Amino acid sequence: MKISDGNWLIQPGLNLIHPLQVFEVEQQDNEMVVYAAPRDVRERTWQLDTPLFTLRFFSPQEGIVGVRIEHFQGALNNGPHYPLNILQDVKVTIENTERYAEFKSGNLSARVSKGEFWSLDFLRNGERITGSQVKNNGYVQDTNNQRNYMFERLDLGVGETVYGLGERFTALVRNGQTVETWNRDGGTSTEQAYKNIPFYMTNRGYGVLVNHPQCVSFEVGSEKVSKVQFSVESEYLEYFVIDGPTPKAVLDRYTRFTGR
Amino acid sequence: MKISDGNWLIQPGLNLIHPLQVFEVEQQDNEMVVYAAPRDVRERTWQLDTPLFTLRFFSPQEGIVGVRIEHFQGALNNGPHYPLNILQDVKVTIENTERYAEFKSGNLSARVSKGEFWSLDFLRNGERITGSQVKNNGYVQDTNNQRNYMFERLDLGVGETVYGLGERFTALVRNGQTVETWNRDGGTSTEQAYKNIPFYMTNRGYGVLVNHPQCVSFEVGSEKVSKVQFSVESEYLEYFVIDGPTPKAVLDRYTRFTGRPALPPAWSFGLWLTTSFTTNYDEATVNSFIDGMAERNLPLHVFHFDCFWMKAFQWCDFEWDPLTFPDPEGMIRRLKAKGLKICVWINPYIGQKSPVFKELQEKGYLLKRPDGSLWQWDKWQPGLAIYDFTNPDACKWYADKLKGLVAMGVDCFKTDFGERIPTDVQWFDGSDPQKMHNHYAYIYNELVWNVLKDTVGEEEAVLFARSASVGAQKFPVHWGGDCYANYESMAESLRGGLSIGLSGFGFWSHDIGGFENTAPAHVYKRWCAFGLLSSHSRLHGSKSYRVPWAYDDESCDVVRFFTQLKCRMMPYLYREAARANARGTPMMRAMMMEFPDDPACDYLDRQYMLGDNVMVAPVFTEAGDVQFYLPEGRWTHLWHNDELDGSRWHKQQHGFLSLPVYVRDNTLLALGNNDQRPDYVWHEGTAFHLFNLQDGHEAVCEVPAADGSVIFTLKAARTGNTITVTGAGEAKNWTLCLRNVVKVNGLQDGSQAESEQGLVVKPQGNALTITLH
Amino acid sequence: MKISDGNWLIQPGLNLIHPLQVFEVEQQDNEMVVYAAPRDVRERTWQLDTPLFTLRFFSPQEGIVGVRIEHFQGALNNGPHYPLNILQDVKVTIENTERYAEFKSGNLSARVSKGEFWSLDFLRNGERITGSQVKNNGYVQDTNNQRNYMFERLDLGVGETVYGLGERFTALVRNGQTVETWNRDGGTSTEQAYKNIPFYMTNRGYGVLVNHPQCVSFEVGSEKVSKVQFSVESEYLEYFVIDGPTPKAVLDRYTRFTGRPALPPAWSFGLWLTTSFTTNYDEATVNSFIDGMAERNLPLHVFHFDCFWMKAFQWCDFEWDPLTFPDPEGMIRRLKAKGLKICVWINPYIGQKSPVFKELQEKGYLLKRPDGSLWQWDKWQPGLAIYDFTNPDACKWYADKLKGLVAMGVDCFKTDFGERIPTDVQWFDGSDPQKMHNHYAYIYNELVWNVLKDTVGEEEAVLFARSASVGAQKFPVHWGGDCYANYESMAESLRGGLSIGLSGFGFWSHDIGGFENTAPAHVYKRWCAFGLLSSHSRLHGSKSYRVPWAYDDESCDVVRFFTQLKCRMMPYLYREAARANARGTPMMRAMMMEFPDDPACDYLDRQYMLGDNVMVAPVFTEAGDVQFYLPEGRWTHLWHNDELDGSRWHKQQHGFLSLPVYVRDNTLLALGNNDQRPDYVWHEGTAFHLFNLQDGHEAVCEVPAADGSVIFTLKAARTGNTITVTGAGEAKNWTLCLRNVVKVNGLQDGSQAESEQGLVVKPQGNALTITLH
Repeated sequence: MKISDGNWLIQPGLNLIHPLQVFEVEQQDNEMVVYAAPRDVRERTWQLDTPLFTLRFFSPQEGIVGVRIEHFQGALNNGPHYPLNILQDVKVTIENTERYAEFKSGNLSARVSKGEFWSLDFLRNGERITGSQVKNNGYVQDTNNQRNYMFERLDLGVGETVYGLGERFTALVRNGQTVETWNRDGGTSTEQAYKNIPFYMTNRGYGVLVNHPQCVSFEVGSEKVSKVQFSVESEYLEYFVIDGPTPKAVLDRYTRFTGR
Repeated sequence: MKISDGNWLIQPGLNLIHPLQVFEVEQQDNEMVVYAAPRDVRERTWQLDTPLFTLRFFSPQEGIVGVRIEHFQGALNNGPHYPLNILQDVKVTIENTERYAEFKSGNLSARVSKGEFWSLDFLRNGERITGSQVKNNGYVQDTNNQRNYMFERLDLGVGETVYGLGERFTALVRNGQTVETWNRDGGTSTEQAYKNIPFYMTNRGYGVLVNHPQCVSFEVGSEKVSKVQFSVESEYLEYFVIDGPTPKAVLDRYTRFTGRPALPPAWSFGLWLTTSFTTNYDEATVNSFIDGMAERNLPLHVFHFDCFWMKAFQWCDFEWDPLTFPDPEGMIRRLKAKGLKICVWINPYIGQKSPVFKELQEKGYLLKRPDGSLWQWDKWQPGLAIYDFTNPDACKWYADKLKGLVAMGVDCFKTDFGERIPTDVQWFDGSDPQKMHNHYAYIYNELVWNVLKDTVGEEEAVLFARSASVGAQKFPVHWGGDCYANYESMAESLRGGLSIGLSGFGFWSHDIGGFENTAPAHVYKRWCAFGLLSSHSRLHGSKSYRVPWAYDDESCDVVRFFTQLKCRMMPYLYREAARANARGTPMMRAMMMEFPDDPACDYLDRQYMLGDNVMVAPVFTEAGDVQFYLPEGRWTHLWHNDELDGSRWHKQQHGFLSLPVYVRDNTLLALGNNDQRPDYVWHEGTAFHLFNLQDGHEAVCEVPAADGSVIFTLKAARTGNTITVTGAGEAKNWTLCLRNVVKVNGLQDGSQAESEQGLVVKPQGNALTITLH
Repeated sequence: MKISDGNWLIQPGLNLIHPLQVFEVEQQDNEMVVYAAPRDVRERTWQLDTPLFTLRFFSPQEGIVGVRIEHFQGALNNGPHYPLNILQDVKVTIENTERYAEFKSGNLSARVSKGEFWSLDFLRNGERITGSQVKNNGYVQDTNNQRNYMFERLDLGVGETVYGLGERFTALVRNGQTVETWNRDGGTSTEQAYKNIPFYMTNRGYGVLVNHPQCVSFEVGSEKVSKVQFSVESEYLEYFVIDGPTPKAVLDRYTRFTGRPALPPAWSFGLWLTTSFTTNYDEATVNSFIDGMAERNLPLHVFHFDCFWMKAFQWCDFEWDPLTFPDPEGMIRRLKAKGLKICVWINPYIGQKSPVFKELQEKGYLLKRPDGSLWQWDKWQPGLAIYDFTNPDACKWYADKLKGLVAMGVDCFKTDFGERIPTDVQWFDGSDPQKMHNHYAYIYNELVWNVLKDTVGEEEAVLFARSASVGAQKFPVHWGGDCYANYESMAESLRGGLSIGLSGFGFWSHDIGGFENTAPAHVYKRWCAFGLLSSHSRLHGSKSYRVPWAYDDESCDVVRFFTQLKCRMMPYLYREAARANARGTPMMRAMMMEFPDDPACDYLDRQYMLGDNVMVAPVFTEAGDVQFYLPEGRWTHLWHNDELDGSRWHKQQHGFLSLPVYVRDNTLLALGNNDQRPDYVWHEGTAFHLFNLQDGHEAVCEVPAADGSVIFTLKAARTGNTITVTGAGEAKNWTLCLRNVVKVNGLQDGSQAESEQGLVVKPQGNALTITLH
């Protein structure tokens, strides 16, 4: 789903807001909540007449970090939900310092930078395997059709190739392709797939599950060439980063999480 | 809403039908029904394939005539409706003649002409005060948007000016304007209004209330230059014409009809001071201000905690910010011990970030859309939702938070917001969303009022309310909202205040020195004078503090002078306050309401009567030039004691410790002996002041008890050169000052002493006769 | 047009950009150009990918500053344009400094603040009289309709009221009202106007013309309460600030700039009588009226033939109905031999039934649609088409027809209609249809006026014109259109006439007795007094005759009395009319224009000044009750000779031969000795009248010749109890009444006789001195 129009502009009729500044961090047992403003809210005068994102970091399994980014909590949100194996007591570490809010499960953490330069990073023993740069996630208000979406873009590094997203018949490596995760009867000869799964993995040894059984619209280095973009029509976005650090070890965690 | 297109044409796609011929009249016990055809139907061949209007005339109160004109009765007509006081038993006359069908209540009748020349006339003792000419009412079928409307246009005579319609900030006199009665959060500088009332009145001594809580579209000489047109999206139209025949008499009936302003506690009349809004504040800022006032001998009676008593983005979840205010109860106790009353900011919305939001969503206490999801937007707070006050459990929950704060020492509430209520929703009780928009402000304020009534008691209940709707005058103190720190906005605030009093509200405050922006000292000084000469006086700001020393030293002298003054005028002021409760006569009165026969007062909007006897003209310039008109009589400055002849305009210049504050002649005025506080024994130590008693006149002065009743009545009657002073009731240790009278021939039953304002007389044995030189 | 949604929000679908920071200031000879960014562009990184406004300040006349704010310059910007008088060599000053860019003409300057805090201020010798605050001007992109606009809001101070905007019939003072300048045929009873002019002035002594002939949407304190907002569908906005500092000086520059009222011939100041509209008339009816006037000794000067001088449904074809008017030339000679001038109705449309329509269609002289077919509808005439006055041959054809009527004895034309000009059309000259709509009224009246100028001569040219646009004031007599026969409509007409004089027009008439409906005698009688104390006086109606005997016997006396009076006032009146031509000072002046320093005059709209010296207050009630305000001075009733102290309101009762007509003090007024006609030798038999000459004052009276130049000046100067009287120029057999002065001490160079009005002096020897007792 096209959101930007090149580097400089945005698709006509789209109003974007982004999480840009940590306003508050709150540890809720073994989950970390980050409240994040779409503008500078350091002064009281700006602490009103603004949207606000609520981000929740949690861990359903060792070495999987779940990220929920949320706009309005008042929407309906009915099932079904994916058949996920979720533990309530995975051992995690939460570090809330002046500079960072870091949530860690096994060797994998999510870290949000406080202050002027927002950053969301996923680290494997303190080395960055991917992340979301400022303004690369948030809420899309589509003024043409009155629809609203949440979206993320996770970085791709040099030489990083993307695989999966179900049983597809286009080129094996996904970089360059758009994919809609929506089951169709289209044979084996087109971009359509009978068997869609909103999970991908890379040759950098992590994987990601976008936690949304509706259509998820993936722009796999097809909109921003060095990022995997996903968007979904929803008041919240939830996705899981799944550590490896090999493809086999990602699949091990992914099938522990979703079914053997 | 535009209906005609000039004199000759109709707006494209509008089809109109009007009542044009009386077909039948029927008296139904104490009501009159006129069936009216939109065409000639004398012949049976035309007594079919035509619409018919049904007009019903009735009286809910003496001298109020109700007019209900209906097209289809089959519409849903859901509530809420206005909290009207309707009597079943009002005595009326109905005459159904050959020529006319006539419905009369008190001095006021509605007459419809039968036969070829239809006419709907409103008569006072058989004289036409207004009315609807043929084709000036009826049904509009709007073929462009598939909506249907009922409308009326009531005539305006030569020199007839229109007032009211709520707290509005445009030109005082409404002739020329379009007004939509629809509450909005639009500031004080636009045509929008937080406080809409579909009631207007004219200088001809009648009012009219258009009995529709949804949006009424008034074209006040703005479509048809000599009629007030009103239209409403509805299958019926209902309105009340309310007889006077003075503005005060109109208001008396209107507030009998829709609700009397409650008498606020004497203490509310003192000086209020606020934290200000997005400024910084904790216990020590607060104490720093209370002490800063006391150090400077600046009386202070009420302190207000604004929005940041709660955690940001969690507004109106009622939880004290624990890092700013670690011990709320203790803090209130300390602040109250130095004699202060405490107010805290509240509103009827809540932001998603509050832990309490999820509680409220689970319980179904928040306003939902038709599909069952929450109504939410990002204005004011993120994921903001609205308390559904149609849900009885929701009301109890919110009322319980309030009882919670009261129990802890909170005396009163600023009921902010309440205007941007959405219509694309489903209320708990299934009300019509179009009527709920405005009625919400009433339900909200009523609930808060009732908490105070049930805890601190009725006599102690007071609010500081931003929005209002018909009936809300019962839950007093309304303030003029988010004004700016300059003279034009000071002026517009005043038009707002004059207007709200013309729409049924007895008490009115505004933000001294302006809410938004920081006033130059000179503006702050002028506004203080105005502020402390209004029913309620509050120092409050958006981005900066309103302590006088934030401006300059002289500012403290201004605050002290006029705070002292106001405390001293309390025996007069509180008696004028009982009148608002009794008669709906506002304390701050437009010149035309106090002097309705004087053609020079029609347009005055930069000056006012503060109660019956004192004219105040705030100074809206730095240099202090001010022009003001004085009605007939010889007026006396309240403290300068200089005199002016009236029936003319005057021009003066005043420093910051001064402004025109003139007393009418034939006036007897009670000042008090406490200049520190507004709530005291007014009937003890009282100093009376007699101003220019004319041969054959009586000046009467009623000093009130704490509950507003008259405890003591002093009268001074002049007959020749003899003035007989008679007291009645309870008063101790009082004096009487003959203003501008240096020497006297004789005195009976009192001693005299000289002062630079005039002779001071102390009574001893009652008769007190003073024979002038 | 609504831009903001209250103080905080903007209308949905609107995107706005404002000049917020000066980027560069460039002086271009006598013009100052400011480039202004819609955001901070102090840094190169922000000097791209942004809109930029270009503001150009220039001066077409001394004390007029032009302000042109542009967005894109590549729009077509086709004419027509207003007929502005633009000088190239006005002495200006341009100062470009660190803090300010300032452009000055005469006493008026525009000043832009550089740096962080944008401001546009209009200064009069360095004091702010108005201006534009940041974000109160710019570009509106309406994404709902894809229309684009330019806007401005100019500040209003405390107590500043707004007037003008054309002949409008709503409240006189504009505050609170929306006005769109778009000519319409709407009658006199609505917000619509036949004569729109996007020029307003205020009681602060400046005016503003918004230089756009297409619709200008004004919100006069109706969106922002302390601002006049004007917006226009354009890529640039241009407006002129016009210095005073008094209303009359504003109007002097305004009319120098857009056109001086021409000086009508003296005869047009007489009484006009009409055929009426849809009554019957042939030659016999016309003569019966005219002889009926003569028999009752009612002078009559002009006779008007309305629409049915032509055949029904052929209107605008200039052919005399041969069955109603078999010998037009011969009829007209007879009328002229009875002392009459002749006017006939015309308009700029033609119905399809006329044998002439086909000739005009074949020649291409009618307004066409873009496909080439004729624009037609059935309003007014069946298959009506419009003469396309951008086609030079069509102008000639219509001008030749009019020359034909003049050659037949017609003296002037009633230029009716001209307002409903459609925009879905292609003009012959390729004009912007949005600009032609209003400008058509100007081109139309110009063509007719030029015909008169080229036949009867400029000095003889007069019209009776219904519509108007900027500059059409050069083509006098404008009449107020289709009013109703009731007091409310009489009052609304007066508001229109006061407004038109406030908008640059010097002369103004209205239908005595109302147009539509038949006035009860009382109404007709009051209106007769009003019409004959207006610059131009015409008896005209829709469905009934307007001859006085048709109302009652007394109506004949009223017409007689007031016609005689007006003819006797001509020496005074014609001089005041010269003042309209020379300075654009209208004859009928709002109280506020004549007494700009009097705060009691701001809203006065039921009375007026007729010339410099006489206040007239029409009576608007059957019983004859009237209230009016008199400014400072001792005033004397023109014929009752009773005196009143000024600077206050008065209440009186007048019978039908009377109304308040009051002459200010220190006045020397000339009355003529012919009460049968307006056009006579004013300077012979002149009866001068001196009213309350105060010690230290001089009174001056200038008697005009027929061409408006002064032929004689008389002065009376009082030093102690000595009044010296000196006359200069040409005058014979004149006299001097010392009003309300029964007895003098002494008289040098004169004889003295008695009168009811006071001592009457006849001079001889000249030096003429009088000593008071």
